[PDB]
Amino acid sequence: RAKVAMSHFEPHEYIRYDLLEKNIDIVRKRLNRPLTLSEKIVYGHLDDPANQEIERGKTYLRLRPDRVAMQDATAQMAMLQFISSGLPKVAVPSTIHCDHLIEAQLGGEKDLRRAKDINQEVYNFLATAGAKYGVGFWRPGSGIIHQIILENYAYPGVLLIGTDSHTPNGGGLGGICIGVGGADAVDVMAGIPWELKCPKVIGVKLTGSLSGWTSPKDVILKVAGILTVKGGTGAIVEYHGPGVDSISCTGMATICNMGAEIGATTSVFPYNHRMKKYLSKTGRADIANLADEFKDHLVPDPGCHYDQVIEINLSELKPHINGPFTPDLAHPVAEVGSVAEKEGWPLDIRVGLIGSCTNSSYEDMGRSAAVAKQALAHGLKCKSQFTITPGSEQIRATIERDGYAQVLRDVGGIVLANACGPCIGQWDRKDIKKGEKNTIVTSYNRNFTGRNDANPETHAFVTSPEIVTALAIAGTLKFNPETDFLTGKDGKKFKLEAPDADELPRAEFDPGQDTYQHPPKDSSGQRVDVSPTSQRLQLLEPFDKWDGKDLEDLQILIKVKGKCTTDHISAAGPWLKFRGHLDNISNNLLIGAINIENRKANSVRNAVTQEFGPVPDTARYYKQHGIRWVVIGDENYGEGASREHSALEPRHLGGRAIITKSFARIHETNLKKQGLLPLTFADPADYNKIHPVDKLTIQGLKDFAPGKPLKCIIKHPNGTQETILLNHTFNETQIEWFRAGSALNRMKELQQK
Ligand SMILES: [O]/O=C(/[O])[C]([O])[C]([C]C([O])=O)C([O])=O
Ligand code: SF4
Repeated sequence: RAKVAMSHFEPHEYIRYDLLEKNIDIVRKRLNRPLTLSEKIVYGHLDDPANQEIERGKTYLRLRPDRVAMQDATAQMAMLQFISSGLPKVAVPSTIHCDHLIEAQLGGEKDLRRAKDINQEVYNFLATAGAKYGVGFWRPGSGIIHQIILENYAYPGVLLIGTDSHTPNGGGLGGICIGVGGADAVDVMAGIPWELKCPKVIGVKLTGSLSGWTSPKDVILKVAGILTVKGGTGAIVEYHGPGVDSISCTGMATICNMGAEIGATTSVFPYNHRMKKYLSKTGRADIANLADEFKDHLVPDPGCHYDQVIEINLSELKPHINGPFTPDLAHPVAEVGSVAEKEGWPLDIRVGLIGSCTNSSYEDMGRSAAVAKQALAHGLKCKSQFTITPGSEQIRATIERDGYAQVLRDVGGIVLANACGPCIGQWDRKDIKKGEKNTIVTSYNRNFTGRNDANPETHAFVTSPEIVTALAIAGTLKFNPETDFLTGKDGKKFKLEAPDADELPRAEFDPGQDTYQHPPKDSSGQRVDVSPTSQRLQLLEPFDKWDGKDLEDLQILIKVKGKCTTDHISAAGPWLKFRGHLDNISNNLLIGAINIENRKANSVRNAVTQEFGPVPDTARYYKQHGIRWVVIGDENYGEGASREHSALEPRHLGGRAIITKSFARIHETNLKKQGLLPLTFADPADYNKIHPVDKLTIQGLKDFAPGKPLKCIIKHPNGTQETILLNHTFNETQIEWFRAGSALNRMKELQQK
């Protein structure tokens, strides 16, 4: 047995490739067919590979992830529920990353110092719960959860789960890294099997070589536009083909990260040479040597069947830019001027922002600085404001040492703390008025409803960092840098050459400042106290147990039109301050959803009083009056971000079922976790038969069984009614979370509590 440790922080926790192969060959003697790469890593982590029913898109796989990662906006509710198990130690290597609460205001040092004082109480809670239950803690300044994971924790054939929808970034180093809600991270930290609907697999055949201004980001901007935000739901994405090798490991992580935007369970690349080189450059040459020894198990089987296959010729791919309000509205940088024209999107760029976990790598900063260098060499600074987020303290230390940070500061860039920042709305934007229509281009992933600054009128376009830099220099979406000229301060016209930069540093990466804090899981001792009077942290009161009766005469709180993402159900930005307090954060419930009745966000009719008002207040008014209610939704309800708050908040305010045409995968699992009923119309045209006024009866809950639809009676005000059927994807363990009131309660009742 090789004794090669998972990371430099867990010397004693070894990679189990032996276990993986054992289970793969068990499964493969039962399936007798080629396995894809995500099927080898996923079925190789099955708790029972000899008896697990394995069928794509149909069965619930009982799995054993190798490790759990949390970030600080979703770690507070995950540790509060983990304290409730009363387990004294986590069962797997687990980390907390403090990246989500640092607000971009004046730039890195100022900002991080501001945030450590602003967020003391929360950072203290998370460090102390981390020391107490054996969770490694990365302090504010460490970096964005996914960078730190790529540099320290992802490896070939890992199964990692993270409480973030962009955990898929770790597929850049051949692991299966899946985003989940905090209650799923609590399963694995408490030792209980994690279940995952068995994934379908989309294969993206890559061909050719990326050239010029075209970078890895453009491969996923292209696949998102092709497949749409709904195209990857319930599937893992597998890249393969000759083109794979032309992409660096952090470029493969960029392509896997924004796979989240098509609803994919996760994305992965096969173990290869550029992965090997990235491991070695990060002090993990030993993991790369063991991976070489099991590479048989870390690449797809010849002839493996993909459910969908898409092909991309990398050498014909052009620079793209997606937006302004969906990540799947794709444009070549070439024609984006004209479309903004036709469609009335602002052509002047207010702010260009490079960073986020999607595009904050050393290679990313290197190509951004290569573009900035040329502009600087002609006496130019940025026309648009320009912000730069480094992905980790190591990348800030190294780009500082290798001079990228001074070039980018010299064209007028502000380099922010190594934190999410403007990406989740942790931004004190001061250059517009609220409501001012404007355009910002970013090298981020998502571009929902100005969610960068809380201005619904901000038009955000996602692109590659080097195109963000050429466009912040030019100030307008009319600039295509592959073909347009700029005028130096010397009155001479020049065109920007395509960037070229080092994938990795020549020397060692400079680690920067000390930000890791290992659990003294020696003595431990110190207790985590949360103030009975905190406005930011509150202990979770157990949700109520099911009374065993039907859901009769349900009031419709809202019938939502169109796109209802978790940023519509539970916004971030000024709400991240309450990610540890459920009653305070429940005050954003669905304030962004569009009411079909009047097509307004946060204006629903209260049915007792007949006044139109805040969706949060109406839900508390129905709860205080004993009126149980339902949300009716459209398609891909709950798209986007991972936050289990979008499911904790409707349960907390009296919610009972969310009936939709379809759900996003993580949100639907979060709804089952919190004792709500996610249900879908057996016929989606029945959405059209429910009017905001109807009362609805969900009958047959005494007979709730796997694969059997429920009856819904739509009670119309004129006394007519009509019965429809509702399908559900509950298996018997999720039906027991329902009966008990939540999965947490089901655990406490199994724990003879
Ligand atoms: O990745 O982005 C976002 O949105 C965030 O990060 C989320 C969670 C929270 O909110 O925190 C997810 O998950 O995704
Ligand atoms: S997508 Fe943005 S808010 Fe989510 S982790 Fe990446 S940088 Fe942070």
